[PDB]
Amino acid sequence: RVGINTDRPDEALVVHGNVKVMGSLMHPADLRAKEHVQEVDTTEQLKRISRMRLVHYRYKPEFAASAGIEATAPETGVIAQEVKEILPEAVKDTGDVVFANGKTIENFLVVNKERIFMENVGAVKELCKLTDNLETRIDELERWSHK
Amino acid sequence: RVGINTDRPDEALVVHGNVKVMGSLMHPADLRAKEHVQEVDTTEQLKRISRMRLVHYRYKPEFAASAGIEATAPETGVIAQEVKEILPEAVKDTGDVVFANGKTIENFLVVNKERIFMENVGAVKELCKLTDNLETRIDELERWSHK
Amino acid sequence: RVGINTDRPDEALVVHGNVKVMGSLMHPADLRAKEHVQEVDTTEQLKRISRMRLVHYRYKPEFAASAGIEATAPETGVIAQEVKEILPEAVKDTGDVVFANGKTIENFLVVNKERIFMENVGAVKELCKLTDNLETRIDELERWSHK
Repeated sequence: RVGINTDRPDEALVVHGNVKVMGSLMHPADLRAKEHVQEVDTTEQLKRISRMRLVHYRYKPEFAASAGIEATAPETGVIAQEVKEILPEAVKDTGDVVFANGKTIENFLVVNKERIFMENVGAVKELCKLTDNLETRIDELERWSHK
Repeated sequence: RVGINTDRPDEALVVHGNVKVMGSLMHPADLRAKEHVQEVDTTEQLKRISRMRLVHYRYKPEFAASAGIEATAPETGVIAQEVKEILPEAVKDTGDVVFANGKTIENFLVVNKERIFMENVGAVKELCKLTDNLETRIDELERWSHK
Repeated sequence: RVGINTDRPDEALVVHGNVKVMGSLMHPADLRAKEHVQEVDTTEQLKRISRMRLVHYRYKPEFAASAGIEATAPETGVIAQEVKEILPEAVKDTGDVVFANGKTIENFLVVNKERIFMENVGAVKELCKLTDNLETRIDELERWSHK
């Protein structure tokens, strides 16, 4: 609908380049606009995080040219095809994407990174419960070792 | 000030829809624009993370219509009213919000998710110190068990 | 190239203020646009996270005025000069920045916070492996204590 450095904007705003924000990024999290509010399983959140594969990579020059970014800057993230098998809520199909040389990539996948970070919050909550359980099992051994 | 798919933009940029970014999101973190720099308490950061409640939810169709998003896509996040009692720095009141049916929601709350993720970084730093303390208490038991 | 509340936009989009997004932020993580895909060392990711320094701070009024943000709102983040020594992939030099009083700050540093959060994901994966190793060493002590 509104594209910066680009034509064919599927989403409300598409930025072919970097975004520099002085303030913060806000999202509507008010309860009064929600429904089907169910509790998450933090144990399942830690499992999906531990299966995820983080990679160092760089963008192909043919893609970086048509996307307004640099191919020489190192990147660190995830593979959308691998995350889709683990957390498909964080992956979307955005149709075709044409590179700078004319190569058309059909069914190009994008990733909602904030969804992964939210999953990481629940993973920390699970780690907090596991370490607290380990400290209890450690405390029984220490009290048993001084008797 | 500048709104996409929307009127009444309270903030510098309001996007009623999704944002697709090819590059990265940058923030001004230079020291020379900061003051009142105080150390954080990672122990307090882990406590606020462990109290937070992650929920699976979906947006009401009346809200999703007036916000340029879909009601059928599953979501995972936080309740702004619940985070405000835990981390009020991450919650802001944005005034009134009118749904697609005319229902006016006064004192609508938004959430800065990056503030929660930053809090999660300090929670990991606290978990790193707790597990290192547990390994020391484990190491004393193992060396005591071989004597 | 496109600036909101600002002149001199170095990047594709610069927002002097806050950004309110109804939907999600998406990034191109498709494998077919990647190269030099190497595995990350989660042990190195936990080390860089544990060295990082989180601070509470507020923006100087002279900077907040020229950036479209408030100086009275509390902030929590990182020092770009300190992160650059730890994770230089997350820091960029954006040239000169002039405050509201005329003070020119040369070599102003910005931070990609999502790069830090991605690093935090690998830190959780390392904590998951350490706690699992501690539970094994605890389990040997418990089975040895009942013989």
